[PDB]
Amino acid sequence: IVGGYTCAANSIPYQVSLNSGSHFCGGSLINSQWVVSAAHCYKSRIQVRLGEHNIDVLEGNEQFINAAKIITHPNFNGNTLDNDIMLIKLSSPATLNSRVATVSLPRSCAAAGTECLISGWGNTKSSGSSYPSLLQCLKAPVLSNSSCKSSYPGQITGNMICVGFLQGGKDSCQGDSGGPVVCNGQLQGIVSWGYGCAQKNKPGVYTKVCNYVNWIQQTIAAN
Ligand SMILES: [Ca+2]
Repeated sequence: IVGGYTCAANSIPYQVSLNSGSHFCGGSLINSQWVVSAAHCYKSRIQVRLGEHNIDVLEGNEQFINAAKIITHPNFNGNTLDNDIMLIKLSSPATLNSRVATVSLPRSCAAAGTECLISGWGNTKSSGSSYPSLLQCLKAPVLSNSSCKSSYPGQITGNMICVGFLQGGKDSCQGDSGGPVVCNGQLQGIVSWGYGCAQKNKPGVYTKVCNYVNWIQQTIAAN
């Protein structure tokens, strides 16, 4: 997260870290057994870490559960990043409590101008770098379709929204991928792609979760 602030500890209880040796991508818990993330984060073996705040220290609230099943969207496209969404089934259920909680899926798509919260342990710098120990947060608005498509001519599909600031300085980055964009209590975006991070006139682009609720539900019911 560039240009954010350190979240209060355990204040984002649906945030997960995906770990294969190290943190590599975020995710969101959407029920006891299932995490959602980005398909471009795919790896064959993934440990899910719930209840985290500081990813380098054991604090005593964490639950570390291995993935049992990893399912990428069948129409994911590696070139355009369309359908950048993946589901992970945990090998046992997360135990839900004050530090570990589900986020709701969208009841509808969100209006332009809606304020959202973006979170993650990704890079915090542009002209340098530095991956943080502590979870970072960022409030940013959903941008209109026009401001998004003018930024990225020909490359925004109907499954993608822009969230962010056209003046730069504030954005998600490498290592935030797969993590949540939550707006009015509802998961509306997954961190997906961008040109760089926090550049003027190149806001982050996010998978548009309100197009995928049928796919998520059908996949959970079948697996
Ligand atoms: Ca920890």
